[PDB]
Amino acid sequence: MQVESLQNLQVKIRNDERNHSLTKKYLTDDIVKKYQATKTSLGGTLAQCVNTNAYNPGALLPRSCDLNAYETFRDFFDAVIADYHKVPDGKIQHPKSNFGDLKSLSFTDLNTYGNLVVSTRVRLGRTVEGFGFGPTLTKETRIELENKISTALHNLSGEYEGTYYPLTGMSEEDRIKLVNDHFLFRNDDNVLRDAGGYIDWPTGRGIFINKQKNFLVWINEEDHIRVISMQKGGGLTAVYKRLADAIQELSKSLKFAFNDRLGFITFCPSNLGTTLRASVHAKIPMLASLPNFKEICEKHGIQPRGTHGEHTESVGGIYDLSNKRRLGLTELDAVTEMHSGVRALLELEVMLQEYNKGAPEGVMPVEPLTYLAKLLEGASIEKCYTRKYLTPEIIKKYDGKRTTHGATLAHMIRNGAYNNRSICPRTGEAECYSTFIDYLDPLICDYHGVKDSAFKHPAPTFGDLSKLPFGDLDPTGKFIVSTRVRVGRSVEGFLFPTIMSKTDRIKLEQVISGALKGLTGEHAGTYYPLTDMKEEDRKQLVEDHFLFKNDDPVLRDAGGYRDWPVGRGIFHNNSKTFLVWVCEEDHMRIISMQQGGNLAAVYKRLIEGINAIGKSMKFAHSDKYGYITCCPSNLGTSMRASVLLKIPKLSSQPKKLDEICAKYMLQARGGTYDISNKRRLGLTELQAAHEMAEGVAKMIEIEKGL
Repeated sequence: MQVESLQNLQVKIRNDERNHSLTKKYLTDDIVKKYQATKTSLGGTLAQCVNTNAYNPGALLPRSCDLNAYETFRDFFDAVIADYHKVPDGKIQHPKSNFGDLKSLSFTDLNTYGNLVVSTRVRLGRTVEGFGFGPTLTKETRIELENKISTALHNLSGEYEGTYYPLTGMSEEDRIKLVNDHFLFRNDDNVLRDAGGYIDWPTGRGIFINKQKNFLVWINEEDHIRVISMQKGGGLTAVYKRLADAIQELSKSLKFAFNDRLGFITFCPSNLGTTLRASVHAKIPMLASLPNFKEICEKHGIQPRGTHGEHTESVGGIYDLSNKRRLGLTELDAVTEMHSGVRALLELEVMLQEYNKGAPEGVMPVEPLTYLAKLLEGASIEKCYTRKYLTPEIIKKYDGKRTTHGATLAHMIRNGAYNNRSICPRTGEAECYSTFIDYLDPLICDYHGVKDSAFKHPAPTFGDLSKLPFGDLDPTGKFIVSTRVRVGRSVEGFLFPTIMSKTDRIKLEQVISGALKGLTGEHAGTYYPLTDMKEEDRKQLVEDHFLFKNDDPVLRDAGGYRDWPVGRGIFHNNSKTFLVWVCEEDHMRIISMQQGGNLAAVYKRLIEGINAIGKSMKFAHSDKYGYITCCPSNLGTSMRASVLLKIPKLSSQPKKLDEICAKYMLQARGGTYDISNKRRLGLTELQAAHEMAEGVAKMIEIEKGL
């Protein structure tokens, strides 16, 4: 196989910004310099191995010119292998082949769990010693290899009796039939093509099927031998044993390449070790819809792949689920991983269907409260409010309960259940605060340092906007880089961004954007919806650090990124001193900011903005808690006033700062610090802004008495 120089391929792979392969990652100048004249014992080059990555940027891995490539080009392949197979300290190793004691081995039938499994499949691959791969085979040695393997297959035991079908000399009639029954491979994969997999097509190639059509072998498709056991249903035990018995019989007729580092050698590094892919096609629509579906699978040792194109238009939710591991475990460990993981995932799908039967459509489905409570046990009972107030009395009382519009207690602890360092819940709608009050009320009291009071949360008290108790905290020049004040707001009559439906989002965005588009004067600006953004706008918003992304796992697992990015948007006035985030965590985050330290103008602009938005919609507000938000941490005023502060001076005193902070109830984060009021609930908006203003103005006069 003639390819370009290794050096040319490297340049091609690197200059290709669509390419994010491991080949790209590890094919360094040093690797090229080292291996550019090197041949394997079969004549292969590293260029032949990485060729396909030059022309197919979506491909993650190299291939190999022959089985000796892994040893000959070891600095390249060990790095690629350790990386892809997640090998702890690059200590690549693999145990002896062991399918287990087949006579006493038993797995439960996977359809026990909801009858969701359409079919079950286990696949192996082997390299036969003494032969190259696509780039180093000749026409004749590939045929000799084919002859060697079909001869082995023909001699197989009774259950395996069947017919060998060479590709060469096959009628176009059987070709069509055999691919229909999904028995035939074709020369239609361009990654395989550019890795030399179709040279001398179709010679040296064929398939073997047994009489029962539950045993399939492919010769020289990619590997020398690919062996597949398969049937309808979830009978993994029979599928697995039929595969294991065949390969152990074949291993007496064929010498397969194995070493104690990589296990069984294959053409693609992804199939090293056991080479074993044990899988089901299962119907798991609800599980698949979960925000962290991929993570849930990986946590159970399972790799999911969708089956789009394999069904009719209205049939969805069918996934291929397989063991994620190939290398560094036995075949028994691998099929066990698949079985245990798939069993669990299928049990979760049944629990999901059961727990969300009759829930509103488009509303985030959720795992049973008791399931999530177990996950929540990882969280600290000392720090994590979510877990602290989730007593057995609370579980007993609220399990099975929904708000009028479909929110559950399960919903609101989900973010902490999957992110055990998250300390607060995320509610589903304003009614949560009355419906789950026995949970939420003590949590709120704790977090905000308050108690149950007989009296109404005071009305919004913004103050007199023309006669404020603060002005410019830094007239001089620079201690304050910038000042910012924001509130969160919920709109009455809508579910929160956590669990709300896509249709709700659209309708909410219509209400809000309409109001934003009509803002006049200092507040006049442009609404940028995330679904229909013009390219130029996207980049400017990032450079401005205005854009929000679907990248926080806590908000993700709360449901906050469902149906992305429908209904989400950014508004800012022309000056970029007034900003609104639409439907990120709360329905709105309303923000006023500017360079310098004029808090009064920032706060004034904010309040006027809130009011002008409020003309077109009602804000969710509570007698108990003031303004209602998704997270209980931002109740009350839901207001955060902050400054970007230069205090290199007293930052070098790291504990009269914290004492200036505790004393004036401020929070600090980093001689440049983001300083803000800590309180949200139990005080007026005017006071919140004024607490930050005094705490900061005092830092500042301390900051020259150095």
